[PDB]
Amino acid sequence: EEFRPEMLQGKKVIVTGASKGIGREMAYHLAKMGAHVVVTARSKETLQKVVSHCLELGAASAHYIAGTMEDMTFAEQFVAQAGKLMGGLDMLILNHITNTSLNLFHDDIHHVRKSMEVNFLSYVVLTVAALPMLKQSNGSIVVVSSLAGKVAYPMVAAYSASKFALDGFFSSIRKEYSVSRVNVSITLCVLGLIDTETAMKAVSGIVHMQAAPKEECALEIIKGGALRQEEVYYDSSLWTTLLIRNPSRKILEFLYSTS
Amino acid sequence: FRPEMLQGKKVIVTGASKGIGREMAYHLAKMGAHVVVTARSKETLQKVVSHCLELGAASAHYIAGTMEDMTFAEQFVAQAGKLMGGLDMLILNHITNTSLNLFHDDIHHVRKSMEVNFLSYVVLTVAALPMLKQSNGSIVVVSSLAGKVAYPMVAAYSASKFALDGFFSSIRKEYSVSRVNVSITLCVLGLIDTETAMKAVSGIVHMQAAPKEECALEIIKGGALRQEEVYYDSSLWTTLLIRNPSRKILEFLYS
Ligand SMILES: NC(=O)C1=CN([C@@H]2O[C@H](COP(=O)(O)OP(=O)(O)OC[C@H]3O[C@@H](n4cnc5c(N)ncnc54)[C@H](OP(=O)(O)O)[C@@H]3O)[C@@H](O)[C@H]2O)C=CC1
Ligand SMILES: NC(=O)C1=CN([C@@H]2O[C@H](COP(=O)(O)OP(=O)(O)OC[C@H]3O[C@@H](n4cnc5c(N)ncnc54)[C@H](OP(=O)(O)O)[C@@H]3O)[C@@H](O)[C@H]2O)C=CC1
Ligand SMILES: C[C@H](NC1=NC(=O)[C@](C)(C(C)(C)O)S1)c1ccc(F)cc1
Ligand SMILES: C[C@H](NC1=NC(=O)[C@](C)(C(C)(C)O)S1)c1ccc(F)cc1
Repeated sequence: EEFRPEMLQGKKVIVTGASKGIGREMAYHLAKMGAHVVVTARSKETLQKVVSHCLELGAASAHYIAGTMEDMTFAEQFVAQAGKLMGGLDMLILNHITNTSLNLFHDDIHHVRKSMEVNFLSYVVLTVAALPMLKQSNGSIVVVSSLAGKVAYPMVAAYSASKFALDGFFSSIRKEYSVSRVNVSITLCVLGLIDTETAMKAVSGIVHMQAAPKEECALEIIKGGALRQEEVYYDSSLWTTLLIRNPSRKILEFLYSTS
Repeated sequence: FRPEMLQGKKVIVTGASKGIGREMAYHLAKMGAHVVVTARSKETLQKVVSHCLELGAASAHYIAGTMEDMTFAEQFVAQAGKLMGGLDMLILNHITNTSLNLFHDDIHHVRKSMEVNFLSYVVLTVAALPMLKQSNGSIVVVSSLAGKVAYPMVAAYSASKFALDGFFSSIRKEYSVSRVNVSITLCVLGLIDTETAMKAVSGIVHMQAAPKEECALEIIKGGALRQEEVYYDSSLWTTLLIRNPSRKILEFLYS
């Protein structure tokens, strides 16, 4: 069962937070791979500029729908109109995130909430919406996450708390769907340090560490989402890909799959 | 662990009207400590307070109010503190009422789980810290299996629980570096006795439940012993598997 770029040729894929960084990269790969793609963010021409670039690369469609993921209702009707546009949904790629920097937690609950709303809560809203379509297409879901979403790490509390939330939620939903005969794929991506303009500015000269390529990360998340893989791991450290895997949990879950 | 640690200690106990929250209250009382329990049901908070104000507690008060309200939680530590002239232990243990069900479109419960179960815990903490730094006190977040492993029918519940982990486990690290001598103990509990759970897993889940009594105590001990985490559950398999070695190792690698 090998991945084929040709696999994503007629698929109507949505990609959130595709204005820049990873998001944008996934947008291009999927574009060049000739497929209907809808990018969303909060940037007039920043999007207007990637849509153009997509069509050129060899898309098959390309639009955009600006709106902050803070307004749950935007995500509400976003999926709506993004669907009343491609005609159904074949693979949602939630990936957007409220911008965050490195800081020790003090009293910024507003920012704790923002994250826990944008980074997580909106991902549910987007899913609920896209589900019907997805169920009907046997779509795949891809929730981009971080190492911080698997391991405790200082200076990124509110951030990590949200990515952890996505695991606790999507992995559980995955299980319900499993037994609920629903044939909708659900991929979770734990990413290591990626060379985005965002990270390489929010951590450069601060939280010491080396990053991995951007585009190589985007397509990887893709082969993973497409192959209906459970989770995808992508980090430039061998020994990390080695440890980040927790089989104790896999077993405990299995053992508990009979109760 | 010696009970001569809790005696005369100022301890808060959210979710203390019934269930594990309540029992913890009694122990803190029999152990002659100062307690301020909360929840929503005034009537119930009355009954435990006196019961506590007779089990040996050096002081026992209650303050009803919904943790869905953020300024309430915020105003809760201030009064709870003045009531006992300072704070020693903060025990977040309250959860928004739920049940077993696949997920569908009730984001209201999804949004509320992360409000009551998670967001309020940060509120309670940020406002209780000063007094906690004021006595090298502790914090005790109560989680559960679903908070370490993914389980169906509790997606919402689990999401909030994983949040607590990512957050506090992340905060604790920031702490040991910030010269913040306040401990943070995450409790990972299996199935517990309490009716407000037992009555929800009626014929749907199979596992011999552990007793509130013991579970309640164990948690307190762990917090008193400043233990990063308390693993309590009847089943033997869990206590072993539930622990995460790779995460421990993967983490020790940054520090
Ligand atoms: N970069 C890294 O090192 C790592 C990244 N990750 C994961 O990668 C994914 C994306 O990160 P990355 O692409 O590098 O980061 P970027 O900051 O470069 O991209 C953020 C994207 O989010 C969009 N966005 C921000 N706020 C909102 C909002 N309110 N509504 C809609 N869109 C919004 C942005 O557009 P705009 O703000 O203009 O609306 C933009 O296109 C996340 O899921 C993240 O957790 C994980 C580990 C490491
Ligand atoms: N019993 C079990 O098997 C398990 C329980 N746990 C953990 O133990 C803890 C609680 O124990 P549990 O046995 O479930 O206790 P209960 O189910 O009996 O309920 C605990 C409390 O929640 C309170 N509560 C509900 N809504 C609110 C609110 N908005 N604000 C304040 N309090 C509220 C209730 O009082 P009121 O409604 O009057 O406010 C009551 O005191 C939770 O953190 C749970 O996550 C973990 C694993 C298993
Ligand atoms: C978006 C990016 N996500 C990351 N998540 C992680 O686990 C990495 C690899 C770390 C380095 C934090 O270990 S970086 C991020 C960058 C800065 C910030 F303040 C919060 C988050
Ligand atoms: C609050 C209580 N916590 C539990 N936490 C878990 O992980 C247990 C042990 C499992 C699910 C695995 O049996 S039960 C709970 C009670 C009712 C409900 F509908 C969902 C959760």
